[PDB]
Amino acid sequence: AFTVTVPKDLYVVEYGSNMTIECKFPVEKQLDLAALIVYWEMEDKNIIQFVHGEEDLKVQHSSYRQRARLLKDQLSLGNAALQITDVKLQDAGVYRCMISYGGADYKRITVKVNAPYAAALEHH
Amino acid sequence: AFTVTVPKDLYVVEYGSNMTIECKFPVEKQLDLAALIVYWEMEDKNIIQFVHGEEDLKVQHSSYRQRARLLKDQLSLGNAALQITDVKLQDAGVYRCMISYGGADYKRITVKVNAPYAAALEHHHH
Ligand SMILES: Cc1c(COc2cc(F)c(CNCC(=O)CC(=O)O)cc2F)cccc1-c1ccc2c(c1)OCCO2
Repeated sequence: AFTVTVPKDLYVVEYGSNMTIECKFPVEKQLDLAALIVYWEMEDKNIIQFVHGEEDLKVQHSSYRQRARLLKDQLSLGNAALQITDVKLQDAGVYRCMISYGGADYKRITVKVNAPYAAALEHH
Repeated sequence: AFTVTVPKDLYVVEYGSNMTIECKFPVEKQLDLAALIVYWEMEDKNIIQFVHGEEDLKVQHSSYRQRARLLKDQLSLGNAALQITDVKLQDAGVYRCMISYGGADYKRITVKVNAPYAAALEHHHH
């Protein structure tokens, strides 16, 4: 039974830091990239994807442009980690790691962002 | 490119009625049942999980037990139709239809429930 697992379902990160949220899927024999789909979203915003071939930036939500990447060569180890650079207050929320590979599953991850007064005030 | 489509992304239904909400996906003449996964959820509650040509409980959420079914006769037309019988106020919200069939895609559908005072009052107090 194909299952996606997340080692942590809660991250608490500092405004302005970099964040890597881990997401794991089973890979027994050699990874068959042509059969794999990885999709990340947060509250219906397309963050990143890898669809058999590769990544399609055309559908990426503007709030994640040039800040989000998938570590591509960790996919052969069953690792679908999302890296977000320069965390913003709008990055707080519930993320979903959706994977298709000889089955389909997803997991949720909650992200909390701590931020100083100056940053919070501008977002106010 | 594999695409799921919703003819309607908004349903307005009466409390106590039956509702069928639909996602369409492309089927080229013949459905390969072994390849298809259909998953319906509302607010992280599992409603339907169709895998290997059969519906799969007991991952189904208790709120939807015996009230939710996938109309399997529609699948060969590429229609993933969720029927919910005896609609309740707690059925209002955002539904998602997640489909793997070669490719994978998902769509959202918003459901609003109208209800008379007596039904809302019970929902209000519990
Ligand atoms: C729904 C799903 C995805 C969705 O992947 C994507 C979702 C997107 F919106 C997009 C972006 N829009 C699609 C696109 O670029 C062109 C187009 O319009 O077709 C890309 C995805 F890969 C990727 C991987 C697995 C599953 C999935 C499918 C069925 C499931 C399930 C997960 O888990 C629970 C069981 O059922």
